[PDB]
Amino acid sequence: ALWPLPLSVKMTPNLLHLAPENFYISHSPNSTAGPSCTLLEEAFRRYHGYIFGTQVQQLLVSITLQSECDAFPNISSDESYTLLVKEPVAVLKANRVWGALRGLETFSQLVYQDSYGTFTINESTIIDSPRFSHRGILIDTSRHYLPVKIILKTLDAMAFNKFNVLHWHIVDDQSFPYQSITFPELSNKGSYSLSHVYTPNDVRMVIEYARLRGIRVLPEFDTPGHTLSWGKGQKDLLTPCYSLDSFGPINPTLNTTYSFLTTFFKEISEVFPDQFIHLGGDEVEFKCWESNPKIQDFMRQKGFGTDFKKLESFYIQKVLDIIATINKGSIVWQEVFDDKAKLAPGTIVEVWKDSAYPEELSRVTASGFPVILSAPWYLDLISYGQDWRKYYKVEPLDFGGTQKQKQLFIGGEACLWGEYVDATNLTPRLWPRASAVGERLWSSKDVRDMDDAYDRLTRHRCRMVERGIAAQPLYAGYCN
Amino acid sequence: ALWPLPLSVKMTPNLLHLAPENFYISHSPNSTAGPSCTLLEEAFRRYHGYIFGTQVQQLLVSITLQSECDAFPNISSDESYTLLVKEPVAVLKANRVWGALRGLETFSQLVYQDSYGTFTINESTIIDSPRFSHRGILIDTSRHYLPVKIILKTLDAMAFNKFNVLHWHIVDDQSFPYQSITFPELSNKGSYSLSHVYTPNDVRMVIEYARLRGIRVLPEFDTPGHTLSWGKGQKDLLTPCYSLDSFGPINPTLNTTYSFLTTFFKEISEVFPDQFIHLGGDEVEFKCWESNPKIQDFMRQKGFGTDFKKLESFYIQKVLDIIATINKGSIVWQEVFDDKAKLAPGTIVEVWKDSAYPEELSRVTASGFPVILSAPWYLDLISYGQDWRKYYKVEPLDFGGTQKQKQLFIGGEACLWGEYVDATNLTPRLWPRASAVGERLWSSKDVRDMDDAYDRLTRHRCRMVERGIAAQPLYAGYCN
Ligand SMILES: *[C@@H]1O[C@H](CO)[C@@H](O[C@@H]2O[C@H](CO)[C@@H](O)[C@H](O)[C@H]2NC(C)=O)[C@H](O)[C@H]1NC(C)=O
Ligand SMILES: *[C@@H]1O[C@H](CO)[C@@H](O[C@@H]2O[C@H](CO)[C@@H](O)[C@H](O)[C@H]2NC(C)=O)[C@H](O)[C@H]1NC(C)=O
Repeated sequence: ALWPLPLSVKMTPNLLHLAPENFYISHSPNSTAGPSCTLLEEAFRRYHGYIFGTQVQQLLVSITLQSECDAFPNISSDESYTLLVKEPVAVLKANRVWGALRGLETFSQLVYQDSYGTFTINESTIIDSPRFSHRGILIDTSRHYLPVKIILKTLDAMAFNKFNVLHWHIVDDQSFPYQSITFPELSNKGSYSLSHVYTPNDVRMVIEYARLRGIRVLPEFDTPGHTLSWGKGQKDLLTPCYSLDSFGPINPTLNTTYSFLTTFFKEISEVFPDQFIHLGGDEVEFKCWESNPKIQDFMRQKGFGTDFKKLESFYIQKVLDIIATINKGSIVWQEVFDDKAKLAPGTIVEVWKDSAYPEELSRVTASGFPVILSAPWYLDLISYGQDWRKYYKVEPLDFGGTQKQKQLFIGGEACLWGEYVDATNLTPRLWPRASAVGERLWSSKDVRDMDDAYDRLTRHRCRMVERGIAAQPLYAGYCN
Repeated sequence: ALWPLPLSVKMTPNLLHLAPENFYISHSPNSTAGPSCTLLEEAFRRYHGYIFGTQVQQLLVSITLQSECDAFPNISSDESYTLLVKEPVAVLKANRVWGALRGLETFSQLVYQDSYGTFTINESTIIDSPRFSHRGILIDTSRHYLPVKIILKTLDAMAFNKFNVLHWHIVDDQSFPYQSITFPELSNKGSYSLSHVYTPNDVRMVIEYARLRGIRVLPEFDTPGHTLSWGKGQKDLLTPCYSLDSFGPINPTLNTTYSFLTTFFKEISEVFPDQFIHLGGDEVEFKCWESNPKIQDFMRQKGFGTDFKKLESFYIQKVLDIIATINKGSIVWQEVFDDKAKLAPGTIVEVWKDSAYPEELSRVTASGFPVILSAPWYLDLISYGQDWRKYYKVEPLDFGGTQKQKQLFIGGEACLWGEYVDATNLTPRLWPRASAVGERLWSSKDVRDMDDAYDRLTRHRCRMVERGIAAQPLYAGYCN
């Protein structure tokens, strides 16, 4: 009942038993980590509870290289590990902390109770490492505010599924819950109310909680579209519409815009330790820009004609430059690439449009850019039945391209947009549907037996329920 | 923020205030009900909590006719009431208890807190009575066992939406959680486990809890199909398949079948006080019957040829006769009617097939039978977006027929089949999507303004959340 299925699993018929008040998880004497390592100490204690909640007396954990205990995970973090389950001492070995965390999760999935309640595990050897290194979940806290607690629960569920990126789509048109220190009015005027805000301390908590599970927090502050809530607190930022709404996208012709974005993104570069900031750039509407006289003036000032993609490109290029100047990487939705903006090498493009997405993957990778797939994994788009199967069956590298292009595919994200989701329904909708995406991104390409996937996923789902994650059923049945 | 919208609402701009520890709900001195009426006393206390959780000091409740306090509700129960909100004493008047319960719900939807927290209500007069008298929710506890607590919560939510029938699809192929006293082996061998069973006392609790909210409990013990779990404990009941599964539908050629069903339904007639028992009769597969030699013998014994609809009809007619002999009414899925079984007058046909359902309504009503619609309200069939709108827009009497035929349309049910539903996801999936069906069945035919429906339903949904029902959002937004 392993989920995701490890790279290599070799088991024996030899059963070993565990005694809850006589079973410890500890540092091997040769490890680079010790009691000082908060990350490993907290993991040891919480996995003790998950496991229990002929005798293997100890699970020794050996970190081989500089542990990276006090650091934040990044895209190249080594998550590989081996697990040797034997008597009297099992051994978890990993290059870094990140692999040990993954291995602790797998160890807990190997321990089970027999018919008489006896804690049991098979003698075994597991070798494991992920297929892709970007394995994300997108949450949307603008369409509905999500309390900190449900973000923490999602992070727990992500750890159980070996996801490593929380893509936090923190703000959007409807509300601005991010409390900015340098610009207090963004949240004061843009949030749904004062109890629908994320304080600097709420943000630190999510980041720390994520780090302890080897999860990166990738902030998205989408512009120039999806910014209506930004205009409540930052005057003169948004374009006024001469007529179909009242305000449109960010005004890209004003110097106050870029001065605001410089100061703002500098704050973001300090608050969020991850190397990458998602700049968005999706679904920019041009009707407002088209109907605005000052923008029309600006359009002819540098020969953009009637092609508003060039104005969008001009805006996005200035924002990409601001991110580069503060020494961070940028991630962008495909539109930015499709509308012919000039991107610096290293800029990650996220492919989300469901029409001809394999051909989009080819174009992006052929142009040299690293790529992330979300298109077929829009979990907000619910449907009747076992839709986990369609997410599972996706083979992400079935697009046209050389091996060099396929090496630019770094991973994917399962997206849960928030128009119809809040705390009342987020968890059942997210899990175990995202578990299908988690295996596809962790496990080998050839792991696709549907009967076996169903067998392991129902049991994994029951395990998520036992641990406090209200994951919905796959089909008729029961747990325990 | 009324939901469902009452028949007639007339309000004044005059505001009156309420004092929580100086506001009582009591029996008018001329009422037929008094302190002895448990049903009204418990409602008074729980609505006090819902309301609060120039001065109107009292809400007096007057029952005009024999109250029916100690009785179970039935199809012809009078749920009409008037509500006069004035100072110092408001008055709720109803023919029976059933109308007073509806009126208490409406009264609580009229009380609100202003910006400074002051409990306020407008002076007003409301006259109300339902458009249809059968207003049901179908729950399925076979595909997944639902704990008693979530059935009780659903009943609370139903009361808030003025639904009056719990259609309890208690058993099916996958499990038999109904503990039968006369046949203990049905649950002992057919349930998912011994903790996935409904004891006689669990059943009484649900019935009583329902009664206190004016809700009828309609049991469904579906036969001859949907009976695989029945065969674990009752040997020789199901037809053995000569080959695609192992067992098929109930064997209709054996006398032990009918002797079993007589004893069984007699137990059901005593356990469930409602006048009606749903016999099911949907999706009977003939391949097993066709492949069975003894059934082939039986088929020629009374000239049924190769038409297995006649054997199904023969079976169903014997079951309808058993129900008639114990003095109960029968409800049946449309297939029983479509396959030309002879139904006694009064037999209710439930139309569930989504293809040409208006024409099905015509055929059933033209033949003289009372009809219930579920076809367009299959809430298990989820989809992206505001699907509450499609359920709301259904106008049930848009079928071909005379006024006499339209008088045979007694109501409808919103169905939540259980293949993909259990305690982790039932509530968010059910509410407020079923609220759309509740208004369509309670309110006037001409109540269909979508903007107004959206305005009242978001607020109603926030009210359900405040009262402990985790109803999912309609669209982006927030509560409070
Ligand atoms: C883990 O060990 C158990 C116990 O030996 C294995 O289970 C049995 O396998 C043996 C030999 O294949 C069979 O004779 C038994 O019928 C199996 N069950 C029982 C009750 O002992 C199990 O296969 C092992 N796990 C793996 C994948 O190797
Ligand atoms: C309930 O009473 C309130 C208060 O009088 C009504 O609200 C106001 O209506 C008056 C006159 O139409 C307006 O001058 C106010 O602007 C309204 N609000 C306030 C703050 O007083 C409300 O309309 C009444 N409800 C109904 C449907 O009759």
